[PDB]
Amino acid sequence: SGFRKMAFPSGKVEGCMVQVTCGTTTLNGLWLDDVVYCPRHVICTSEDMLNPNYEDLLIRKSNHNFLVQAGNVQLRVIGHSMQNCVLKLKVDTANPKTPKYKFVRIQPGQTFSVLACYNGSPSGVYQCAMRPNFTIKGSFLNGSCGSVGFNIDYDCVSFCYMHHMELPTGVHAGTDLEGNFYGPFVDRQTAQAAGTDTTITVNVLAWLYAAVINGDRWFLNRFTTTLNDFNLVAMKYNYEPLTQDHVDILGPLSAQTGIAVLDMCASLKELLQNGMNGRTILGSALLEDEFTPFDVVRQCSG
Amino acid sequence: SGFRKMAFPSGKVEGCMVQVTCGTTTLNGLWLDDVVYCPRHVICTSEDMLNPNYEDLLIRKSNHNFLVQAGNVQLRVIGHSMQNCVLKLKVDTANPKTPKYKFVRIQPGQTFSVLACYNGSPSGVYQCAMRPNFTIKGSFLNGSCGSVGFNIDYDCVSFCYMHHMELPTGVHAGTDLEGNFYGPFVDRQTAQAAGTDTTITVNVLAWLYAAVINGDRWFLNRFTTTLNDFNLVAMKYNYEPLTQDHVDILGPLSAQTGIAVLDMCASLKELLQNGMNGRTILGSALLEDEFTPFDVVRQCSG
Ligand SMILES: *[C@@H](O)c1csc(N(C)c2ccccc2)n1
Ligand SMILES: *[C@@H](O)c1csc(N(C)c2ccccc2)n1
Repeated sequence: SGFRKMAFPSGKVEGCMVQVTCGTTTLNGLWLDDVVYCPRHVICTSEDMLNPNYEDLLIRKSNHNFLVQAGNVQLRVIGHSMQNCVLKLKVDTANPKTPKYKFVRIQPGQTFSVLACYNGSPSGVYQCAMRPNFTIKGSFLNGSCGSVGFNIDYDCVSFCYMHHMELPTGVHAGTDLEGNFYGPFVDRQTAQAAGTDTTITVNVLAWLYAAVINGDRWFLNRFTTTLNDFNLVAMKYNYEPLTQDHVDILGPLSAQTGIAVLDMCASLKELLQNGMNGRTILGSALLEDEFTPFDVVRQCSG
Repeated sequence: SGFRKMAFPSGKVEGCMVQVTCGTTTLNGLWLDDVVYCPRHVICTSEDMLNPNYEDLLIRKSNHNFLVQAGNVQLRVIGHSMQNCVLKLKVDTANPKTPKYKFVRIQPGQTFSVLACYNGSPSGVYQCAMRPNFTIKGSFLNGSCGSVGFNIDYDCVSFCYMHHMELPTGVHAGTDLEGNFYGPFVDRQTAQAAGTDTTITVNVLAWLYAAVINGDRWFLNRFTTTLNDFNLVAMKYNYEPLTQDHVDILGPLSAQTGIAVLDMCASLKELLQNGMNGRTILGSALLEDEFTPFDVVRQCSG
């Protein structure tokens, strides 16, 4: 029992992290087979950011402009190319610690672990979610560019996020590993800001199911509701619509607790209308939406 | 910017985890140099737990009673001994992945990362604190016995916790790596229960400082207070006393934000008297006490 913001073990990823320097810019890269992947921002200066032409900035560079450091060992760059917002630096050595891996793109509402890194050295590991507005609420300082997000299934690392920047509200934006931003954000200097955000309803439901599995039940009730009447109330509280698919995905949790999905919705509605009246759920005084149904099963079941 | 429950990267620890079987009991062990460390509970059955004599149970065992599995490779046990509540199984092979390490014992109020493990395979990594009542609020299922807690400084793993069991309230109890329980808990079947718990005041203060560093400031006020008048109120709210030492340890955070420690106490007092009035601090509606002053500096400063 117990319910924590639990990341994947980070080892397979730590063995791929490297330091990439170009000019006076240092940041992190990801070293898989004989390629290192990193934000293209590495070829810019401060004054370049106001409107860079990256195709331009790159053609004026050479392999020798890029220093790659893996631990101590210098890696020799033998090729460079841009892929959307990432660079790919071909190097003369394949990473011996390359795991089985895939580059996936996730959806808003899905979670992943982040290995924050500085100068090629991993500093910490946490879990977060892609928000509906394609930001994440990360924890990142200067130098963290190129830190990666991931999920692990069996021995296979699904890399899903590369870190690029912090927006004015203090939230974070980045790309998939093919260099395509999550959300309408650009790697240039702009008044760009996170769009309006919502609560991930299906996740809140999944977390209510975690809480019941962990013996908190005070918020349960004998009421039920229609999907439609539920969504009427969720809309009112800036919660995302719940769909039949989400109802179906909650099925195993509903069967394991014998609470019907729509009964759990009835509970949520009342929590939205009445608040908590000073109690908590899994150590929280707020409704938590950063755990997927998969997260709950994996942690409350194995 | 951003503020997360951030664990240490778990890699150095994942390379030490192994599976230990004796009889029909399987659990985890920690493989450092040519020793594997594991809970002594591994030599018991269900019916042994009612009052085991472990000195007895152990003398009736042999090296061949203990199967150690590291990944695939079988490890050969060439020696066994008990040390308080842990066993030490000498094996014929030193772990090539042994990091620099130390066995430390922590205090109530200090944090550490946990690598939950099942059958020798790491499943996830999270951060928690030793509570004032020497429990932790972990997230552990059947099979998790022997999972370890740790802190990492430079390349040196300070192992501080080995997991042994879950108490009736759903919280967790275990030992240091020399086999000495944290708190008044025993590895036998007893009506044993967590004692009364308190809030770690110094940590709450440290987290208020994190929040200011991250631009939440609504809870600040122009008041101050005495240490004595503060502790009068903290006592009333089941918060631990704050000491001069804690005031001194908060000094760098106070200097970095220019809020005096005692001014921050004045803020906390008002939050304890008035509640939050529906706002939040670093995404929380509660006062959070699982980050030390060290945690905040390391994460808001590097
Ligand atoms: C590190 O990968 C990276 C890419 S974009 C960026 N910064 C600091 C930036 C500069 C100016 C405007 C937006 C973003 N960091
Ligand atoms: C796994 O290390 C371990 C040691 S104590 C324990 N259990 C399940 C237990 C059984 C009976 C009374 C208290 C604790 N697990």
